[PDB]
This record gives sequence, structure tokens and C-alpha cells, in this order.
Amino acid sequence: YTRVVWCAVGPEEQKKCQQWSQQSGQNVTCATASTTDDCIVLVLKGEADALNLDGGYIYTAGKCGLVPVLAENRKSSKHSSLDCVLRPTEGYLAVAVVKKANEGLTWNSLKDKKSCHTAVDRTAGWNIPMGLIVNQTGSCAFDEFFSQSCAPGADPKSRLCALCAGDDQGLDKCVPNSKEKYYGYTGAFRCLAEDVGDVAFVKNDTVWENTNGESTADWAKNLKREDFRLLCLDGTRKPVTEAQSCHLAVAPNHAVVSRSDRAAHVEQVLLHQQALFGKNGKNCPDKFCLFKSETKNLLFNDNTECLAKLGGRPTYEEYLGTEYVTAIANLKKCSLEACAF
Ligand SMILES: *[C@@H]1O[C@H](CO)[C@@H](O[C@@H]2O[C@H](CO)[C@@H](O)[C@H](O)[C@H]2NC(C)=O)[C@H](O)[C@H]1NC(C)=O
Ligand SMILES: *[C@@H]1O[C@H](CO)[C@@H](O[C@@H]2O[C@H](CO)[C@@H](O)[C@H](O)[C@H]2NC(C)=O)[C@H](O)[C@H]1NC(C)=O
Ligand SMILES: *[C@@H]1O[C@H](CO)[C@@H](O)[C@H](O)[C@H]1NC(C)=O
Ligand SMILES: O=C(O)c1cccc(O)c1
Ligand SMILES: [Fe+3]
Ligand SMILES: [Zn+2]
Ligand SMILES: [Zn+2]
Repeated sequence: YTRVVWCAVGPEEQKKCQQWSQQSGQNVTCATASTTDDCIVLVLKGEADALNLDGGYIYTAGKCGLVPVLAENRKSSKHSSLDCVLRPTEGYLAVAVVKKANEGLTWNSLKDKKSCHTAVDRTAGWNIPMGLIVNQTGSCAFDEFFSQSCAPGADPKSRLCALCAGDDQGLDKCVPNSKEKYYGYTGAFRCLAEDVGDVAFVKNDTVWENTNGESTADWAKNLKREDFRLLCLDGTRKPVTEAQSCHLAVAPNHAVVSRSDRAAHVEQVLLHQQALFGKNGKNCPDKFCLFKSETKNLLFNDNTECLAKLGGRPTYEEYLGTEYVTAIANLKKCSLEACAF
């Protein structure tokens, strides 16, 4: 044991971390940086201990040595009262969502349309959908498939950042942090909701969480599921209730990673921290909840019930799985063994 420094990405997660910190009685402190790549860097340097990460990033971090420590576990499909902490994660569904009113749109007609991505390098928002698109077009010219996009983390002056909108003031356009309006699971679905884009690449959960009044935000409060459809790989369209059969891939749950050397200390600190701030936690809701950020998904997706332990003390390849790791490698051949820092 000792204090655990957490790395927050953006001023919003910075604000949330500071609060956790205050409430942990400086048991956990905070370090902020502008992007997840920067936070991976602070950790290698040793100035931060840990952060929660989407699989695509787990891949960046893993090549550099950081290991998965505990994974996100969302409300279980079935009646498993065998603990959340010990219950094996499920993997979330990666889907492609469109407006039902955009009638002729299918997977086979996405060329030249407008797209919304969570962020470059993420599983559902990028790696899954673009990996498939390169594969099918036998061409790495993926910066030219759609006519415009909001893919946070791309070049602000390129096609890919053309639909992004930055912050309140119109600044920080296309930055891969919550300051960019259309970044993340919620930011990319808002991009589609507002009709800035024709298609959004998010997880199944996102569609459900920002519709039928589950979100009281202004852009989403009037959104209904029937007004959306999913794009399957066979070319048909399906309601948002048929995710099970109409998804692009199943995705490894986001997971907390730290440097191998500090992984055990972080593991112990987090299990104790979720005991006071997790779901059914001691100080949640009363004082502070780690898994709540008014649907903004700050430091942890809002639908997390707990951070589970990983059975098999897996490496980042075993945790990300063999299927996915070769998908990310080939896709990345368009721009197989190196830590880029
Ligand atoms: C798609 O996402 C939603 C959101 O997480 C899932 O529905 C929740 O599912 C749990 C059980 O799996 C239920 O107890 C909740 O009542 C559901 N909430 C809503 C809004 O329905 C749904 O299970 C997911 N479906 C797939 C394909 O995984
Ligand atoms: C895109 O295609 C490549 C090549 O088909 C896939 O990589 C192959 O995947 C198979 C089984 O998944 C492996 O046995 C081979 O080792 C892979 N080939 C190579 C060159 O590594 C990749 O999985 C595909 N991407 C997506 C997103 O489906
Ligand atoms: C912080 O950690 C110390 C050492 O484990 C523990 O005794 C204490 O309960 C923790 N305090 C808070 C607020 O989490
Ligand atoms: O393939 C998955 O089912 C899966 C889902 C979650 C975590 C994980 O390592 C794997
Ligand atoms: Fe993700
Ligand atoms: Zn499947
Ligand atoms: Zn192993």
C-alpha cells in the first residue's frame, strides 16, 4: 500500500478525479493530461499509477509493458449472484447505428457517407469498423471512405475531423477528450442524433442509455429507439433490440492498467475504493460514486457495477484475445512489435 495517482484525461475527468481524491482523503491523487496516449506516457514515466482503458489503448499500453489489472463489469445478462468481483466479464457489443429515416443506408452503401467515431484507436469507434472496411476494400485509403467524419484524434484539418465541433467556445476541435462535443460513446451517438453524421460506431449499451428518457440531456431527452436501426454485415438493417445478432464484433471490456511493478498495489487500493464508492458502496450514493458522471462516462463507463478481478493473470494479448490483436495489427500495417514511445 501507498497512495495511487490516477491519470485523468481532460478537465472534466480532472474535476471528477479531484473529487474522488478529496473523498478518499488523498488515498488516491490525480494527474491530468490531454489525451490517453499522454496518460499512458505519464504511467511509463512513473508519475501516474493507473487509468481505465478501452481495448484499443490497452493494445498501445501493452506493447509498452503496462498490464491489465481489473476489468469493468456491467449489469449481468442473466442471474449470476456469483460475485461481480469474481464473475467473468462478458465483452460488449460493437454496433453501427443509423437513423431509421435514412432509408437506403446499409453496410454496402456506406461509401461517401458521413460518420461519427468515439475516437481514433478505440475498439468500437475505430478499430472494429475500419478494420472491416479496409479488409473489404482491399485498400488502406481509409481516410477517403467517408466524405466527412468526426474521428477525434485525427488531423483537425483533415476529412476525419471535419464534423467535430470542439468545446463551448468552438475550441479544441477534434481532441480525443471530453472537451470535444462528439468524442466518446456519448459524443459519437450525439453526432448521429443531431444529424451531423449518417452513421455512428458505438457499443450496444450507448443506444439504450441515451434514449426513451434514460438521458435527461437536451439533445437526447426526445430520442426514441424505434427511430434508430443497426447495420449488419450481411447488408440488412435491424431494430436496436437485435444487437445479439446484428453487431460488428464483441469487444473486450475496458480495463484498468498499470505498470507491472505497481499492479498489485493498485489492485488492492481499487478493490478497497470500490467498497466505499462502487455500486452498493459505503459512501455511494450519499457522498460519492465512482461509476456515475451524469452519462459523461468520466474515468469509467457509467454502466459499471464493479471492477472484476481477471482470472488467469492474463497478459494484454490473452486479455484482448487472439482474434482482436491480429485485427489491430494488420489494420495498423496501413500506417507488429513496437512500443511507439
Ligand atoms: C444492450 O444494452 C442494454 C444496456 O446495457 C441491455 O439492457 C439492460 O440489460 C440488462 C440485462 O442484460 C437489463 O437488466 C436492463 O433492464 C437493461 N436495460 C435496458 C435499457 O434495457 C441489453 O441487454 C443489451 N443487449 C445486448 C445485446 O447485449
Ligand atoms: C482482416 O483480415 C485479416 C486477414 O484476413 C485478418 O487476419 C487473419 O485472421 C485470421 C483469423 O482471424 C488469422 O488466422 C490470420 O493470422 C490473420 N491473417 C494475418 C495476416 O494475420 C483480420 O483478422 C481481419 N480484420 C478484421 C477486422 O476482421
Ligand atoms: C485510505 O487508505 C487507508 C490505508 O488503507 C485506509 O486505512 C483508509 O481507510 C483509506 N481512507 C479512505 C478515505 O479511503
Ligand atoms: O471476448 C470476450 O468475450 C471478452 C470480454 C471481456 C473481456 C475479455 O478479455 C474478453
Ligand atoms: Fe470501448
Ligand atoms: Zn458475434
Ligand atoms: Zn496466461
